[PDB]
Amino acid sequence: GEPVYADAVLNGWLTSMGLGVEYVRAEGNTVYYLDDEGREVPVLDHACGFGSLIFGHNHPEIIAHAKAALDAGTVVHAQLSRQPRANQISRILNDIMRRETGRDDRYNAIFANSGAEANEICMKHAELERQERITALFAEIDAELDTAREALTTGTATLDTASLPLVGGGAGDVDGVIADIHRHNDERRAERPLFLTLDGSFHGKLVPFTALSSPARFLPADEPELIGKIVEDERRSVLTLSLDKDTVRVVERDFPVVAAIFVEPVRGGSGMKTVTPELAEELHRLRDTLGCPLVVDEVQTGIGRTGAFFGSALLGIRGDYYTLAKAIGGGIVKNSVALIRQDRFLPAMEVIHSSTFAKDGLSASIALKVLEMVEADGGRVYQRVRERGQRLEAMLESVRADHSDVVSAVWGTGLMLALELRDQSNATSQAIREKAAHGFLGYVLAGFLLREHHIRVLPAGPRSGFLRFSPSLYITDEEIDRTETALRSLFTALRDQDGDRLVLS
Amino acid sequence: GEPVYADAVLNGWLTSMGLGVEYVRAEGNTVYYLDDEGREVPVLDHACGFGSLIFGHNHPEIIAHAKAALDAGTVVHAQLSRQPRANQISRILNDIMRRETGRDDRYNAIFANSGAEANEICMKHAELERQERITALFAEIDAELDTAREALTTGTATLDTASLPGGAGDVDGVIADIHRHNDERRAERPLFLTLDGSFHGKLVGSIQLTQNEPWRTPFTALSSPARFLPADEPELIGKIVEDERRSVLTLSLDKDTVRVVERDFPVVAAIFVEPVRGGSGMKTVTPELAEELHRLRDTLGCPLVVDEVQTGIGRTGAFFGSALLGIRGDYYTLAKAIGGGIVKNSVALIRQDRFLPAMEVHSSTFAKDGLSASIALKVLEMVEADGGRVYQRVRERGQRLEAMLESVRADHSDVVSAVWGTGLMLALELRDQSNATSQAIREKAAHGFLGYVLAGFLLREHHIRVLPAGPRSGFLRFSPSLYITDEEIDRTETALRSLFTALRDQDGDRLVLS
Ligand SMILES: [Cl-]
Ligand SMILES: [Cl-]
Ligand SMILES: [Cl-]
Ligand SMILES: [Cl-]
Repeated sequence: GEPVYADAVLNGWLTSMGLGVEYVRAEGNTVYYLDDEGREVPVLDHACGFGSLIFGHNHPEIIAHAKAALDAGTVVHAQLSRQPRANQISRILNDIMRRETGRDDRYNAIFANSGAEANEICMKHAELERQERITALFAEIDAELDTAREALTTGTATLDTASLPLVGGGAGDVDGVIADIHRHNDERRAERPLFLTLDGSFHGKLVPFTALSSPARFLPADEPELIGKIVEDERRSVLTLSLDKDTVRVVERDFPVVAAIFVEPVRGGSGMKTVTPELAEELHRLRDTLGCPLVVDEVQTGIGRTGAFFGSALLGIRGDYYTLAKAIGGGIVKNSVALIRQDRFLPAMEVIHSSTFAKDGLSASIALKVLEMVEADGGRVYQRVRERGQRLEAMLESVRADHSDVVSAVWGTGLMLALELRDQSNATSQAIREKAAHGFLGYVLAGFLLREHHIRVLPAGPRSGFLRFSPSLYITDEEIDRTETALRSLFTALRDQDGDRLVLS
Repeated sequence: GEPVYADAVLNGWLTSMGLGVEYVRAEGNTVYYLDDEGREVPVLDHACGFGSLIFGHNHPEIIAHAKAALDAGTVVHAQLSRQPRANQISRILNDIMRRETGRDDRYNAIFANSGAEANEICMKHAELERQERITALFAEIDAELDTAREALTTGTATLDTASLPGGAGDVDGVIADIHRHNDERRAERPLFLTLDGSFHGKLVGSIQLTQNEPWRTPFTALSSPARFLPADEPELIGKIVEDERRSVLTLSLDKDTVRVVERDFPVVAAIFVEPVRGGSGMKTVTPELAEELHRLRDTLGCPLVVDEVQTGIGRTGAFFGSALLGIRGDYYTLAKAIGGGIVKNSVALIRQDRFLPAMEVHSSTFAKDGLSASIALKVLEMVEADGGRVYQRVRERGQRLEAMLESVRADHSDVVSAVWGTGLMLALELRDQSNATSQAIREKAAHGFLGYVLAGFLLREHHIRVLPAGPRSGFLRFSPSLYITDEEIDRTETALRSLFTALRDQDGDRLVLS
């Protein structure tokens, strides 16, 4: 019971999973810990900052660039001055998306410190768009009411009394029905925006903390045919008086309820599942139907990792807004960006977002270096990601084939891959069964891989039911062979229900 | 109409304010831009990343440490492994607060990437505490309902007060109505109280990059409800909070009578206070306000969250502004200066006897990174060196800067209303210029841009970088490094006397670019 100042519960839980190690150095695909003699033990890193390290730990070019930037006296803090590097970064991202989608679309960039903050920038801009739509709708309703009033206070038109139940609340005189319409409409306008998201994703603030964020409706990614009815149930109306020749009727007008649709091209939280063509088509339909933006959240993938810069370009997701974070800090610094199609972009938004660290000089310099590296030699790097990915996936598919009793599937694309583990909650071995019941099986399997094979793997998905494989593009054939050996060993032990060997006492 | 990919509105606005410059290099208190010949023009920086650069731009010790850390192959990304530097950083902050407050209290640390994210961690942990309180209250109401039912199906009568839910008066029906009334209260979102806080100011959209409009709250529907308490009028705060009281219902058994009665519900998740309010022009918490917040915290049972992310460690003349001003918080947030002016790091400190350990086990890939952790340990070594000499330096430099600003205020009280702040976190309040005789000045004041126009004059004419704060850019900030020289403070004095003479003379031609 000695004083602790951080991580006592984290460190105790890591120790029980077999993941209580301290890494003291890292280079490429290798992290090192110290044995009891204090020698560096190399460990192969398949987590790689959850796919941030597409160039690996501490890439010599990124390290040399960061030191050159510091040696130049780069202005890190230049808030409310001209920083041309923001526009240079955005120009490159615009050119890359134009090439990958074949669409001549232009995007404004707003920079931030984390994936969640870039996603939050999109929630704010989306809510300013919804408010512009509400303003336009309410101006039109105001004009419709004044035309209807001027006709009902002269010869011009009948107020059709059969229309009055749509307001419901006494009044039968003109000024009274209109007062009740204003009140009904003011209530709808007071309601919080709705965000549409997919089961297995979170987007910054969007998901015991429901009460901290805007309402979200979670849609089933696996059943795009169910999505239509779910969203149809969120329809709401405001009221107006419509003059049709000689007749005023009270009518329903659709209200902008939904501020935005969020989608990740690859859902880490679903075990590295990619958006299907069917789902992409349903989100396109939703976006076209609601008039809200489709926000494509790529902050959790890592630029280039799917085999294209934009996973969305690869999967044909036609977004209005895009977010990036992972890999743009070169595995040393923190940067994120919201890209908002210029024909939707509200100029006000450029001077709304206020963050001290955002758009800093150091991470801007590092981002321009990363974009040079990822674009070098006519896009060879994307070719390498695709070739390394095919090799890694073939190995995982080969392990799945011989171990289908405990591995259900291979998921993902490029160098963003996972194995799905079959449920072990009915396991023979008490120690395995108990860990599976608490949702920790993936963590204990990862512990085995560390202690017996010196391989760093971390789980993904609900109840640690998947193993992530997201190494750098420098992963060697030999490193993939050692991983295969480690997984055959792991899945044999799990097949044989060896709880003594897999779960630490 | 050439294609532009970022900053077209920002850059156009900066140009019109006289602030359209690109700084290409920085060291200490100096940023450099290029003249038309491409030679470096030195500019004195009183903004210093809004007070982040307590050690100035690119401090040689911090730069040398950061390069050594990169050369050593520091593990930046080690998520779900042992990272003892987090515990080492927390231990130092714990020891510093112990020394500055004299209280032997312990705090758990949770790291994030920005001041806003450290503040958000406090909102989350506060809301877990409120839910524990709700659980305990509802357990007690459950037992009170079971006692009341068992007595009303034996020997006791219910009194009239069915009003508070008031139909049939039968046992199962009154209880059903109580469950329903209580389920509604329990569904309500938490309320946050803030003392004109910059955190909730930014969250609701009142505080923006280039303006502060308390009347403009476009994003309230994206966040938990916030009630803004008037920091200037602590005597009004009690009644405002009294009006936020809400009740759940229970059955109270007294001898042979069961009555429906109201019990207090935990409405408020947390109280947020900044020791120095940047957004209100560097105003410090008064003893009277501190006492009112202590009372509120003790009365509500919610944490007092002390947000120091916008101050900068050491800048008030103590490490913790809260220690200096006697604010006894439950949670504390830091960000500015802990990244050494080169990287991004923030920390939430939560009193260990309130701390819910769930809170520390994934929020953010970048959080608790190895590089910013190494740099934070270097900054803490630097700020603590030589028996706290650096806090002594901040206090001495601050006193010199404040005396200069007070002497400018004295001779220019027609256009400068006050000096605010403490240590090297200072501001001048400008009087409103909405009635200015100069049309060019009056128009800029009507758009809330007076402070930015004045800052443009200081850049153009005196090569001094100042940035305004507060509603209608009505304050000028002074937050340089502790290395600011006597001659740099003299040049600033000269620049301000020149500026306020031109404003006195309503010289719109000189102050506002055509
Ligand atoms: Cl280390
Ligand atoms: Cl990165
Ligand atoms: Cl470059
Ligand atoms: Cl900093």
